[PDB]
Amino acid sequence: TGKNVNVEFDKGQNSARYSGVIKGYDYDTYNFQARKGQKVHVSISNEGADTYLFGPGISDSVDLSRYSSELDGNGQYTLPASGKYELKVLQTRNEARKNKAKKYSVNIQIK
Ligand SMILES: [Cl-]
Repeated sequence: TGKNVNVEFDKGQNSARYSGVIKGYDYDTYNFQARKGQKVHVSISNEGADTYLFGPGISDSVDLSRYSSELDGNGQYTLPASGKYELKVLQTRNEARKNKAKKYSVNIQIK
C-alpha cells in the first residue's frame, strides 16, 4: 500500500530515474516487467533508504543496495525468472523510528 509507479522506459534507454518522499515506515513501490537473465542495478541517493526487490524466483527479497552481498562485481543482480517485479524503497528501521520525511532519488537500470 502506498505509491506505485509502473516503470516505463522510453526510446533507446535501459534506465529511468525517479524521486520520492517517504515518511517513517511508509514505502514506495516501483513495478517492472523483465525477462529471466536480464540484469538489474538500482542506485539511491539517500543512505537512510533501503532498496529491496521482490518477484518470481525470489523466495523473500533481494537487497539491491550498493554493499549487498547479493550483487555481483558490477553492482548488478540477475533476474531469475520472467515476469513482474517490485522494487520497494523504504527507510531503514533505525531511521523509520524517527518518523521523519526523507527525500530520495532512485535510478533503475535493467539490461
Ligand atoms: Cl542515484
